[PDB]
Amino acid sequence: IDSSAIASNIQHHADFTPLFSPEHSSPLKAYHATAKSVFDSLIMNWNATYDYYNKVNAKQAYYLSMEFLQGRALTNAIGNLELTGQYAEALKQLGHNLEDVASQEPDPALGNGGLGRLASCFLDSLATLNYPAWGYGLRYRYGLFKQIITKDGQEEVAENWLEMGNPWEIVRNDVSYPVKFYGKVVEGTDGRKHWIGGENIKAVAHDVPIPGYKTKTTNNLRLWSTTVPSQNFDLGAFNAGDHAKANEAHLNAEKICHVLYPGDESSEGKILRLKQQYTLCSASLQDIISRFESRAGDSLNWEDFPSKVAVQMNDTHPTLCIPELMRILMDIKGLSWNEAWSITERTVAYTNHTVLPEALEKWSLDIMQKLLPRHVEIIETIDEELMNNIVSKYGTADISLLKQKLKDMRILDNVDLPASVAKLFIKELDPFAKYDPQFPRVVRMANLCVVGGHSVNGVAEIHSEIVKQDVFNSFYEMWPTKFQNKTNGVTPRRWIRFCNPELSTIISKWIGSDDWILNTDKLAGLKKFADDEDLQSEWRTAKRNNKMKVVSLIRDKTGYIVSPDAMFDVQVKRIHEYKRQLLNILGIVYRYKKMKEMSAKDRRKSFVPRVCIFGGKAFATYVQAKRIVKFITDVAATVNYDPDIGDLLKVVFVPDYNVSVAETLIPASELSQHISTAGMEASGTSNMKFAMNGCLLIGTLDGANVEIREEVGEENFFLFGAHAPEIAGLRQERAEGKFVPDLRFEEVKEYVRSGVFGTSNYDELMGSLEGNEGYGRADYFLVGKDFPSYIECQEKVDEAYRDQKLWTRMSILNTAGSPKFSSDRTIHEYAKDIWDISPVIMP
Amino acid sequence: IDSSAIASNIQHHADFTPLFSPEHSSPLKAYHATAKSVFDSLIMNWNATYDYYNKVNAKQAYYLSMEFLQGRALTNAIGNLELTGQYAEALKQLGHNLEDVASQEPDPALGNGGLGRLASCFLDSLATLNYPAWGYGLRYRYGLFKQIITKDGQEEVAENWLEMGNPWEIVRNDVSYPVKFYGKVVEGTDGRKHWIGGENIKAVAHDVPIPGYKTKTTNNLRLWSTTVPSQNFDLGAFNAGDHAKANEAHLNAEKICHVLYPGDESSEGKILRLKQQYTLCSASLQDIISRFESRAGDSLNWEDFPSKVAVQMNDTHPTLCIPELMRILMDIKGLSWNEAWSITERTVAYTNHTVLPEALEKWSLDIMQKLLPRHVEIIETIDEELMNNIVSKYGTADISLLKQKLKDMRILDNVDLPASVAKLFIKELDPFAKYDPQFPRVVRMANLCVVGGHSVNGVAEIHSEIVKQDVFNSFYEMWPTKFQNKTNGVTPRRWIRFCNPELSTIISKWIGSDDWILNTDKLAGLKKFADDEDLQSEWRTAKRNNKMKVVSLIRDKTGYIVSPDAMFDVQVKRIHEYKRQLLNILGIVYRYKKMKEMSAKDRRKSFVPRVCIFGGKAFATYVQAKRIVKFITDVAATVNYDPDIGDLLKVVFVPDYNVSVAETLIPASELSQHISTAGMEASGTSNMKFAMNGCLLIGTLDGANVEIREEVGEENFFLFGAHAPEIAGLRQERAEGKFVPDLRFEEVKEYVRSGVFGTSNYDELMGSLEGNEGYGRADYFLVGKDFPSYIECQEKVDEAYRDQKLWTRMSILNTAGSPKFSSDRTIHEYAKDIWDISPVIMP
Ligand SMILES: C[C@H]1O[C@H](O[C@H]2[C@H](O)[C@@H](O)[C@@H](O[C@H]3[C@H](O)[C@@H](O)[C@@H](O)O[C@@H]3CO)O[C@@H]2CO)[C@H](O)[C@@H](O)[C@@H]1N[C@H]1C=C(CO)[C@@H](O)[C@H](O)[C@H]1O
Ligand SMILES: C[C@H]1O[C@H](O[C@H]2[C@H](O)[C@@H](O)[C@@H](O[C@H]3[C@H](O)[C@@H](O)[C@@H](O)O[C@@H]3CO)O[C@@H]2CO)[C@H](O)[C@@H](O)[C@@H]1N[C@H]1C=C(CO)[C@@H](O)[C@H](O)[C@H]1O
Ligand SMILES: *Cc1c(COP(=O)(O)O)cnc(C)c1O
Ligand SMILES: *Cc1c(COP(=O)(O)O)cnc(C)c1O
Ligand SMILES: OC[C@H]1O[C@H](O)[C@H](O)[C@@H](O)[C@@H]1O
Ligand SMILES: OC[C@H]1O[C@H](O)[C@H](O)[C@@H](O)[C@@H]1O
Repeated sequence: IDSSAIASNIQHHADFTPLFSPEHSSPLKAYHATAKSVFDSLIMNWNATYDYYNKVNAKQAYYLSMEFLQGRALTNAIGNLELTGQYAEALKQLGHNLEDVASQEPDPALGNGGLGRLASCFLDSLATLNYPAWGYGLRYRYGLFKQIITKDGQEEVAENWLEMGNPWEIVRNDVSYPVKFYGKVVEGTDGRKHWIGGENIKAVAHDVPIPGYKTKTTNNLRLWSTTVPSQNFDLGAFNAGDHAKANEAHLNAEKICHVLYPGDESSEGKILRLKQQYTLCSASLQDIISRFESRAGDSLNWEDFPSKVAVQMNDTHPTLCIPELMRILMDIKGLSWNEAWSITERTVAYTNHTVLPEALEKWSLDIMQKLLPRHVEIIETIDEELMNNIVSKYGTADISLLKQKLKDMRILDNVDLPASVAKLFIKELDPFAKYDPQFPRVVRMANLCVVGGHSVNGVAEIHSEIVKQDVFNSFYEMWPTKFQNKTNGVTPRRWIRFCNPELSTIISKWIGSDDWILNTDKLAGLKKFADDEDLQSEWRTAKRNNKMKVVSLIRDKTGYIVSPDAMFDVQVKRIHEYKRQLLNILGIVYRYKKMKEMSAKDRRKSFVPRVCIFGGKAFATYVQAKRIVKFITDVAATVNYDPDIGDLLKVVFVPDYNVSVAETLIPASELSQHISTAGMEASGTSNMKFAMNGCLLIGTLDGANVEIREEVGEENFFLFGAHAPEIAGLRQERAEGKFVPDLRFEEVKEYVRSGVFGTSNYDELMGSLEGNEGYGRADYFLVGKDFPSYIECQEKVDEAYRDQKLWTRMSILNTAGSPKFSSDRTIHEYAKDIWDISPVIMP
Repeated sequence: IDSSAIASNIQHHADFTPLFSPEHSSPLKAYHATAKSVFDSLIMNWNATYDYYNKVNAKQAYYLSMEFLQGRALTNAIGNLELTGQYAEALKQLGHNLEDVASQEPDPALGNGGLGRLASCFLDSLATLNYPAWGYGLRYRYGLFKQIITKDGQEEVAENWLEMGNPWEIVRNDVSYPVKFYGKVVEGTDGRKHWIGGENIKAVAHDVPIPGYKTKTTNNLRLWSTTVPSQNFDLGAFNAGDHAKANEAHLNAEKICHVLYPGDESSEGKILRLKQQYTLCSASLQDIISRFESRAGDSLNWEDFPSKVAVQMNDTHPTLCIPELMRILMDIKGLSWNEAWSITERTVAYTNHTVLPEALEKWSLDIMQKLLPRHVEIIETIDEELMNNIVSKYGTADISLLKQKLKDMRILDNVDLPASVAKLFIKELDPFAKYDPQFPRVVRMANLCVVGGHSVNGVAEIHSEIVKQDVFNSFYEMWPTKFQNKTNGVTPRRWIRFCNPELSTIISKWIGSDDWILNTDKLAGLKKFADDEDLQSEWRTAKRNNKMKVVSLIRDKTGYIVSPDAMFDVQVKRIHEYKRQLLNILGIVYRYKKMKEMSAKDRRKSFVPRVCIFGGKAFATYVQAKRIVKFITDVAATVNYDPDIGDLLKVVFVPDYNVSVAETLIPASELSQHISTAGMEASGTSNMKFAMNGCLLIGTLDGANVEIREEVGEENFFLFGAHAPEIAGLRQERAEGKFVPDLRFEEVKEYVRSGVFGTSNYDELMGSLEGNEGYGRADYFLVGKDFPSYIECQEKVDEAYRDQKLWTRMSILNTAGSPKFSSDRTIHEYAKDIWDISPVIMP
């Protein structure tokens, strides 16, 4: 397969699967054609993988998530096929430039943050390692939002990634499943339950092939798009004039796939958010059930189901899988409860990504009882069993103990106990065993996940322990063997090899192969070359060359002009008080103030030149987070155009941060910040990406930083701030008026309140770092406390950067210490210790 | 190009431009693949035709219509490419059957009745004869409606023809034009008018290639699909919960293409109906303007516009082209009024399809003034000129004369006259020259078409004369050279060659070539063979063989079982009191009654066995038309299951009549009915289709029947009923109580009122044939008057059918007399006498 033939197939797709006029000439047009030419390879390989999986009928794993941050497919598809050189030349022939063409591809708006990017990285590694595994998701039209930066801060625009269609998917019109909303349950002649009536939609399959690296294995991401058949369009309504009414039925179905994480401060938003989940679970399980059946054929035994199927619920969003699977087995296939439940408990597993026990999904029983009444019946039964198992394992004898065990583990909170358990609380019945209308009737989804899965895991050593000790303690006591750890990882193909080709050449030279891309353990061979002068020279050149593409990005996106000969200091993550963008910007503001009260000779002596880059999206409704992006932009306007500063310091907020932005930013980064309040982050995947590219980390002892620090070495990581255990106490200390801040912290607050950063003044923002008690005040995320520790830790970063021998030594040790954080070994662990699947290699 | 290669390309499209799972196996799946394989040929040819038209820059013709009844594309594409034999074999290889595959294609819901089917036939003939010509239309999603027959009569279901996408179109993403609604006009610095504000949508192009027969020429049907850019989606509205509000902007744009002829008894339906038209006109003219400019390049002279462009407004729906063209020339290109108007008058032309002067499109000025204010300004100016030209040509001297000329020709009725004309009516001003609020302010679109076009034509000799004498008399007096005739035609490739292959073989044998398909004049060589016994034998066999496919259709669609050894008597057209389905069914009911009051020996002696087939759609809101389909179905239920009748008589209502149904029905038809009240039909295209297939016509002296009768011979056409001139008098005779019906007509009415046809009784329906005066009563369409003439004319049809020598003799003379009714010569006439275009043959 040479470049001359690819050039023909690109031309062919431009003209014979066309989207534009023939005489029209666009980089974009070249993209859709090039996309389709690569896609031909994925189809061949996808069909081969599909067909051979059916033959072998091995256990298949299924990863359900509400997010898939897929990113641009072109550069990684071509890379994994190893046609990256020849496609480039094929495009020269046609008067195009691969890099330039690739940058016309829009980012699929199928995800948002870590949850989704993990999932996507997991799909790459599953394919690359020949594991039989699909992802199931939903096909979002507008996604979360396209972020634009005005002079008012952030604004939100709905995404346009499907406007011309997605070349990377295949519609499967034969694959349509019915999904039902509302309705009621009745008991038919045959003793069996039947869910009738309500509202009915159809989920249709849109497949996105996932090609593996140096393998024919091409796995799949099956994406549901909701609709209703044209016949549900009401002509009477339309011809009468009421055009919205005529379209109402279609809107109801279609809106399930409109927006990611739709705002739920309205009963109609909660119902939609809930329909999104049930749709994903139901459609996906119906499809999985169908595959099991067609493969098993005549010799069909449902006891084989969990040895042929593994479902993985990513976070609590897919919880409904549990009762839904029970629904189909009993109501549709005619299994008994115990036979169905045994299969369910062994099929399903749960991964938790939160460290806080009050960030776990809860739903009003009333809302759920209305929308999915059959599922509540089933949940009710599950909760009754759960409680009879707690009864067996503890009490009658000690009741107040039993009382505590039952609160912790119940799925339905503030509900009348079943007559069985209720007995044990008579005096008549204790207040505890009755519904109290003063509070809502709530369904706790995390608890239902733990009850329903055979395995529960966290995403970092520290976090998986918090999960056992704080979050699900009484459950761990009951079922200790459930609980596991699976530290996250990221694919080295997207996050080193293809986003950082310059570094990748350097790596393969000195290690003596490019095999590290696949077997990333062989990066450790770099430890010994850390001090070698020549390596250091190539390594600094590369970093510098990668920074020049960011100069183009900043120039292009913001308008600001920045020099690549500064430290590229990057904080890039969702805007939140707890992630503490505010801590970083206030630290920059401190250095700015010092520069201004210092002679132009001394400014150079005291501070290394920096380009401090922020990025990320603020939840639209989050007032304070949006004020924070506003504030940062204002600092940039003031700092960047100040004659006294020049190129000594620039502050930039890159808009619309996404996979494509990260791909340019990350390889160019020298310092990255991961400074969340200690014990608030569960893992963090960007941490791992940065280190792989030789970027140094400044951060707290929190999440993935803790293990990253172990692997790369404590000497090569800038640590600061309060540790997780110290936190609760520092806050209680604050509440009783005992916290007195550093004078330098009050200095900055007053210097911000001075009005130096525009007409905004921000007395309100600084007000969130003051007082001793109250929502949104009282410095809950310890910005003032960690401040002195932090700015002093930044002085150590300056002083290390002064010795580019030391800096680059540490840079190389970070790449050399990254092997542990490859999603490849994360997948192995999942495959071996949870799903119990094996790889399937086609001959 | 042999069948072995086509079989590969079909397989290729199934697997490499897929719509289904790979293991899935469907006739439907085979269709989408086969469609795409043929399409490869159309693309090649379309691009060649497109490119060569640009080189030659000849005058191009443009046919605007709100309807295109395209029909299934597969059988006609393959036919026109002459790959019809090899595609059939290519499909045998893959385990499929072309006929069976073809029948999986859905009918595009892009039209409805004659207006649209004419347009489509016109596009075939334009391509076949190498004329440079496009069609411009709109891309309807749900169309008019899918008709289903229940036991309640007709019901309407929205169509599903786009549910899996149209394989026969190409989206042209670079071709998008902005269209504006509401807004206001202001005069900018540069003396020029500027239309600002309002609502803005975009029309995107979806091209449908039109391949010609035995030519590479592939012309185009450009179809506009309305939308707005994703950014107009309101996330704030969506996240707040108001999901319809968030989607409102998209609904407004998208609904313009939802339904054909949306119900307009509501101000919101009228506004939509009006937006549909403006969108079609604006988008299309902007595109035409763009093509003229790019071709002309540097040497650009707008005086050349009408020698390089011809627009044809089909009916009054595209009238807005006139002021829209004026808008762009003056406001956008900077032409003066006279320079713009001269170009407009010579570019545009109008075809009229109505015989009634009160069936001509009128719009409220207020509604138009709100939606398109700039166009009303322009119309106002046009009407003022028009009136100053009437002033020149008539009056001041005779004023009451002038008064009459001004009523007849005004575009804006019930509006204050311009100060110029108003002068002439002082006493102060005459009531006539003032707005009278007692009546609406109306814009008469037909008059604006006549003022704005260089040519005005009817669609039949008789009708084109009515147009000159009754409808536009004062205009004919003023501009006699405007007025023309262009008798309709239908393509012989779709309506003989491809729908009736059995007859087509017979034709080519005896004429000694298949060249008649193209040069249809050579059907006249059949006159001499009309009596030859052998021809007659093959000819009757064919007709009989074609009737057996209708037996399958009836069995399949209705459930009824019918014998092909009866007379296939077909009335197939839109359900309307004026088309008089009621006259036909009451005539059948008369024969049924006679059969029942007659011995089983005599039933055979008196009547020939028949299968009487009805078809067509009733306007949903038309109460009486819907009662008529109901009544017919009830007669069928009673007649078809009556032991006394057996196979002597069957009545069938075939549901969902469309192009595909006509293609099976027409070639099987022996008698077809065209019995509209005399002088109510302008032409009729199905008339011409039937005769071409050797079907005999029973009809009134009305529309296309008059010329069909001339061509095939009066001896070979069953004529009955009152002539057009007699009508007005018969109605006035009715109003003054002088009409006394035939006793046999009162007999049937009472026999229907008897309750013999179910629990419905229909006293209401028969009530519409009674009284002397009043809306919906008084037998306005002369059913009772023409009845005796009609049933006696059916006795003559029976007696002719008895002698199958005579019947088949006349059948052959009908085919032999059809040459005049080929759309080919219709097109030549349009090309030569109106558009002034020439054919363009690529070397
Ligand atoms: C989810 C939420 O977490 C954080 O909220 C915490 C408050 O900051 C604390 O003050 C504390 O609340 C305590 C009361 O102040 C105290 O008087 C007593 O009644 O106990 C309360 C215990 O809750 O604890 C809160 C939660 O643990 C954080 O401040 C806040 O930003 C977080 N919510 C944001 C997230 C979203 C969604 O992305 C937005 O919708 C919210 O508006 C944001 O505020
Ligand atoms: C368009 C309409 O045409 C026909 O209507 C005619 C009436 O049948 C006549 O009675 C006559 O109306 C006259 C009054 O009865 C008389 O008292 C005097 O005031 O003069 C009147 C003059 O109009 O003339 C009418 C029009 O020339 C026909 O009966 C009717 O079916 C036709 N409309 C149908 C079409 C559609 C759209 O497809 C439906 O919306 C209507 O409901 C149908 O009725
Ligand atoms: C990797 C990645 C993230 C996750 O970063 P965290 O440190 O987990 O916040 C978010 N967004 C994008 C675009 C990414 O590539
Ligand atoms: C030709 C045709 C018509 C037009 O028939 P009229 O005699 O003009 O009513 C209507 N519908 C279909 C499907 C046709 O093919
Ligand atoms: O922000 C911390 C992130 O850590 C990891 O990426 C988790 O997988 C994700 O759920 C979480 O959001
Ligand atoms: O029904 C009579 C028909 O005659 C012809 O087909 C005309 O083109 C069409 O406008 C009209 O509807």
